[PDB]
Amino acid sequence: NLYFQSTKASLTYSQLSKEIANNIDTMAKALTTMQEQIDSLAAVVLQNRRGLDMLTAAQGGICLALDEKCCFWVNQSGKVQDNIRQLLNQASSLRERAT
Amino acid sequence: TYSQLSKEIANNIDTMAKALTTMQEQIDSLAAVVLQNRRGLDMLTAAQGGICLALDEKCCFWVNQSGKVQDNIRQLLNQASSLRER
Amino acid sequence: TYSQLSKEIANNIDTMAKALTTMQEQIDSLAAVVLQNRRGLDMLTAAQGGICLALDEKCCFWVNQSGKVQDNIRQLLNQASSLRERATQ
Ligand SMILES: [Cl-]
Repeated sequence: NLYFQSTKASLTYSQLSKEIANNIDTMAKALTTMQEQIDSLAAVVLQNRRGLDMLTAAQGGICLALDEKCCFWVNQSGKVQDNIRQLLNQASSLRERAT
Repeated sequence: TYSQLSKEIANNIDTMAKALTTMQEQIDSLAAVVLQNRRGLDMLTAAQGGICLALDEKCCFWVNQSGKVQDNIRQLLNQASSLRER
Repeated sequence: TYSQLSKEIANNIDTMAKALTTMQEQIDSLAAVVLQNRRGLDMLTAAQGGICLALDEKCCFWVNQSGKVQDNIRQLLNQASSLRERATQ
């Protein structure tokens, strides 16, 4: 009698962890696609920057022409890619245990 | 324990789906400014045939993927709804 | 088990919040470069009243939502925290 209640509970947690694993996978897809868009947008931005620096070359670039502290992009694609790989590993580990 | 944990997961998926929504909204919003900036530079170097020819560089284009992200959000909201119904 | 699952869920929440924090940092970093690029173009077309008037186009402005994202990140870190507290009891 105690066996059946513990196995019915074990089955619910096995099924619940399979759902969590599918939610994690969906979240990893979303972050991958968003990082791809950030990487894509950044290359356009940096080319726009080089373009503005060329047009103001005699003034020493756009930041000196604007008389401002220069803004630089901080690429962090590697760390986001690591966060995604960790989520993908956490999901496969849960899907493994539940089976 | 259970159903409480199931509701807590769905609450977490919801705040996740919302975070991704406002993140995609910012990408879309920034991209429009960048594309208008590009048209601005292509206009200023119209004689040379645009900014990429004036720079003597392979041109960069943004690959918009909002639809794929919006679909992931939809799927996340369907996943949270399932855990609440059961 | 209940406690081992909520401890796994909370670790996953921490990874998501970490991913969103890094993603928002990059958006904020990139946006400062694009708004300086816009100020650069408005300076170059100052006689025409800016790049939007020079292009004769509806002007695009960036809608900054970092605060709203940072609010959701804090909400996630509280959910991971509560799941860890409830895992013991
Ligand atoms: Cl730009």
